[PDB]
Amino acid sequence: GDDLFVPVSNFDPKSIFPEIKHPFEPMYANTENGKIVPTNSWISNLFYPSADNLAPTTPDPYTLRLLDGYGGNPGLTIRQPSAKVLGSYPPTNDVPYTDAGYMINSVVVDLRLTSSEWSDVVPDRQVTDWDHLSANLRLSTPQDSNSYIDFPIVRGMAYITANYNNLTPQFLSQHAIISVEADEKTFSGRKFKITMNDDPTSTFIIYSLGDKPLELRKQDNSNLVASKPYTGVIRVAKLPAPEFETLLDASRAVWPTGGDISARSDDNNGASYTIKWKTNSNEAPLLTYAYAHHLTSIDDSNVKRTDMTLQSATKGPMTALVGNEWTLRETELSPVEWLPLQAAPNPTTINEIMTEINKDIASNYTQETAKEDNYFSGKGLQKFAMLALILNKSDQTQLRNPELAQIALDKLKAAFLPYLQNEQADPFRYDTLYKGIVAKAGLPTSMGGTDDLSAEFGHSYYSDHHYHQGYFVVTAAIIHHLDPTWNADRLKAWTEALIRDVNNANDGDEYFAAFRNWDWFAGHSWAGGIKPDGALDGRDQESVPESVNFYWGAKLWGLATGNTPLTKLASLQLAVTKRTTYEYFWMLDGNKNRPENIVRNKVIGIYFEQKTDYTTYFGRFLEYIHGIQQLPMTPELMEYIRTPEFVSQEWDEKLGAIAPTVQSPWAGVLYLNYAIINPAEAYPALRKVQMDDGQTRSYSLYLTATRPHF
Ligand SMILES: OC[C@H]1O[C@@H](O[C@@H]2[C@@H](O)[C@H](O[C@@H]3[C@@H](O)[C@H](O[C@@H]4[C@@H](O)[C@H](O[C@@H]5[C@@H](O)[C@H](O)O[C@H](CO)[C@H]5O)O[C@H](CO)[C@H]4O)O[C@H](CO)[C@H]3O)O[C@H](CO)[C@H]2O)[C@H](O)[C@@H](O)[C@@H]1O
Ligand SMILES: OC[C@H]1O[C@@H](O[C@@H]2[C@@H](O)[C@H](O[C@@H]3[C@@H](O)[C@H](O[C@@H]4[C@@H](O)[C@H](O)O[C@H](CO)[C@H]4O)O[C@H](CO)[C@H]3O)O[C@H](CO)[C@H]2O)[C@H](O)[C@@H](O)[C@@H]1O
Ligand SMILES: OC[C@H]1O[C@@H](O[C@@H]2[C@@H](O)[C@H](O[C@@H]3[C@@H](O)[C@H](O)O[C@H](CO)[C@H]3O)O[C@H](CO)[C@H]2O)[C@H](O)[C@@H](O)[C@@H]1O
Repeated sequence: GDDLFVPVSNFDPKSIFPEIKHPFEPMYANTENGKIVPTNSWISNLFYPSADNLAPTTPDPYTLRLLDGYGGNPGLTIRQPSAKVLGSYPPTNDVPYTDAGYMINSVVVDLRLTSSEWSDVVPDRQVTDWDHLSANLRLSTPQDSNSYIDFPIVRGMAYITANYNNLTPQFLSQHAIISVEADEKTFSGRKFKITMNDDPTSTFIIYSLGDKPLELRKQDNSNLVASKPYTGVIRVAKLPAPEFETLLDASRAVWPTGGDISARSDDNNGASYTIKWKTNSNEAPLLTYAYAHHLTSIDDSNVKRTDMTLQSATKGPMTALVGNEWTLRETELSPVEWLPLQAAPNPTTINEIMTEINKDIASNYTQETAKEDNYFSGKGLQKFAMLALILNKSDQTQLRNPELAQIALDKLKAAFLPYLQNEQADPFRYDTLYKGIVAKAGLPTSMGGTDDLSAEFGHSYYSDHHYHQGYFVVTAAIIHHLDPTWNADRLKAWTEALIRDVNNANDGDEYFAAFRNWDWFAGHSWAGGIKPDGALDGRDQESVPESVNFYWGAKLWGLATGNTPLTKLASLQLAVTKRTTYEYFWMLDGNKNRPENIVRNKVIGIYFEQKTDYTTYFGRFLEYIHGIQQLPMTPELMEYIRTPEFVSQEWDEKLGAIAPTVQSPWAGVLYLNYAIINPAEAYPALRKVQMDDGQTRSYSLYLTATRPHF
């Protein structure tokens, strides 16, 4: 087919944006290797110190922590959460139908690999290599660097692999080790089945795969200690049930070291992506835990499903797959482009629409798009961009008015130009340390910043780039599609740099980190960037529709430029996005990935690697929580991402009971969502309710009047 991991461009962003070097540097990165540190990846906590060494790294189904200081010697700590704690906030009328408010994973030390040589010392640490799907973490004795353990940490791994080099294995737990079967016969051999007194019972199997066998001694209720330094690989795996023991034994010799991802489009309107797992050897089968969405989209013709499951941190049960390669297919790409699928409104609404569209174009674009920050500014531009788009495709929308179409396009251009030109209130800088673009606002005073990292929503520390830049890309592509010659060079360069910051698919584009905001294993985007202090719960994502908005923009930029691989790339990602959204974030009845009483919530809230919280970053009101999952409403969100089956379920459980009471512009959001399933009733209400600062009344009514069952 057609290869999707290509560069978008190779243009030098130093030609558009002033240059900087990010002030906040990784701490533990191997300087000598010439790989870019990811700012929004599930590996990212590894590059940084954190409060009490508690920040987690979650390949899943294992949670890892490094050098946390509890039941003795410091090492690699394992938590494999069979169960989870639920919790609520004191009940409110602001949150009417809710008992379950959050799901967390207890920070407990199921087991920990370390050594005796580290009783009286803290190990040095370094991430020696990494890729999209793995990182290698070395722990060595201080000023004895030849005395180390290497931890190849890989997405989905079924065991933890420790390569001990001249260091004396020590295993410990918070729990009592209530028995030790060595070689299924002080304890000796190459296999060690240990059982904990925790609940559910944890069983691990330790395997030594070096030259010599291990000899271990119970030093305390939770310490097994080797008899002399070991050199060679140890592995430990959780035994999920008695019947998978042969399974873990057979695959003990083979461990993952990383992985290669490619992706192609398939002539019959589909695309796919392949993870080629990298391993130490092919001498036994590769066991790899998969997420739910993996199961529903993998090409079975090359894996074997097992029944061996373990819970992940926040995604539901994981199921182990046997096989070296995974090809994940998305066969139903979005057909959405610029307009809704039914492009022309119910005609008896056209007069109303035009009237409204004329009041809206009379708005002051500068004052509605030159806001305190980039985020709300971008909201403003995309909203008017929509108006310029429907007037200038009157061919399809049947909204003819040459003179207003021209105005709607000109006023947009004049609004958008200061951004094109990087003269907005919070301009960008090209960052040469992490290879992306950052807003100036949150940088130090000594670089023109406010010295406040939380400024512009964390964007200076790489939070929210898909959210913020999605707005500018949709606006850029809309402009470029309606006027391909207006500032064409500068427009391409700039727009493509923003795209590249978020979603560079190819690292021969060496100006930008690859897939800054996108995670090929989880099948979704991460919002949360660098957190100086530590990301105690890993990556977070709030808004799904601001992620969707970005890839929509990217697709639109593909259409606007005739860029096929880009257009398909963006489509594949919107498919995988759809699939993960329904698996983990917008819960249809029948969802196995969450407790019954979180599913009743209908939306996950703020999603993290180690928790879920039913709340927002900006107020605990029902309509905020659900509202953020409903803007920007665009043809992508409307036609393709938010299904009628989901809108209906969400309406009936929570929202139809509070929406007629809401007086803030949150009404406007809500009833535009409601139009998805009942535009007859939504329309009258959108005639009168308030608009979110990124919604217009004309577009709200036009969209509503295009629902084909109006
Ligand atoms: O209408 C009532 C109030 O509405 C506000 O406008 C809304 C606006 O808040 C909302 O923002 C969304 C962001 O949450 C999201 O950005 C995330 C960050 O918020 C979050 O940073 C948190 C920080 O908020 C918290 O207080 O401290 C944390 C400590 O680390 C910090 O992490 O981090 C996330 C990355 O990890 C980041 O994604 O994303 C978007 C903007 O960046 C928004 O979608 O958006 C709503 C929809 O437009 C707004 O309505 C008003 O400003 C208030 O004045 C009103 O009272
Ligand atoms: O309205 C008055 C003032 O309220 C502020 O808005 C709050 C908002 O700050 C709050 O956000 C919370 C976060 O505080 C919290 O972040 C956690 C970190 O602080 C902690 O150290 O790390 C963990 C992860 O390890 C983070 O959870 O996280 C929760 C989600 O778990 C966020 O909701 O939420 C409030 C209710 O929605 C909201 O009212 C605002 O920022 C002030 O300026 C404002 O004046
Ligand atoms: O939005 C509701 C409410 O949220 C509050 O945020 C808290 C966080 O403080 C908390 O973060 C945890 C730490 O307190 C703890 O020590 O470490 C763990 C990791 O092991 C952290 O997750 O998370 C809870 C539950 O999700 C949140 O309620 C805000 O302070 C408050 O303003 C807001 O109203």
